[PDB]
Amino acid sequence: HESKQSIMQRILTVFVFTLLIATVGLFIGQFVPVALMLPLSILEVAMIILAFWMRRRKAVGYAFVYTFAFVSGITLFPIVSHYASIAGAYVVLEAFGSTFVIFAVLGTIGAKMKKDLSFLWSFLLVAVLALAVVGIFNIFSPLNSAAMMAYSVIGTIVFSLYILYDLNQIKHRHITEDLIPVMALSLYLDFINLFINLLRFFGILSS
Repeated sequence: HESKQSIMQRILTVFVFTLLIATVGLFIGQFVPVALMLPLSILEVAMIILAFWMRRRKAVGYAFVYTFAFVSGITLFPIVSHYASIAGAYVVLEAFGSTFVIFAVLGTIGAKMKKDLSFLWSFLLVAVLALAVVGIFNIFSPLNSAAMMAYSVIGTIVFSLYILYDLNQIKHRHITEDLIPVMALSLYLDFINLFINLLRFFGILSS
């Protein structure tokens, strides 16, 4: 008979582990040749769909989440190498550090506060819709410095709020032990998205 404390603890452990794994994948990524990046990104989107938007009998398991962390780490390499090339590695490290303390603080606040933040879920989803939209727009019509910078500020705010919300709902919602992997996956996505936004912002700012 698990308790909520143990469930949250296990979720956070898996989260940390996905961080380490994604880091291994990121390291691995510097030897991954281009054109494999496309099918890997495709696999990434398909896995996101299978895990979140597809009414399945059984929820996503540990193998799924850890594999995703690996591949995701690999695929965030061009982003990292790019911004490191124009801003330097220390900026990447500082962005990771920033993401880290933001996640720790906002996560602790979300998890330990008594209010139920289950009302802004629609607002948050809407925000993510916007960010994804301008993100796709960026592919066909690349944004300038100021624009990408603004997009990064908004992204930062949004995903920070999403971290707060997610830990809050992990505390408040009825989370069974079979949802542990997909919750940890959610925290991973929060982290990675915040990180990409911060890295983009400071990376551009330092060039």
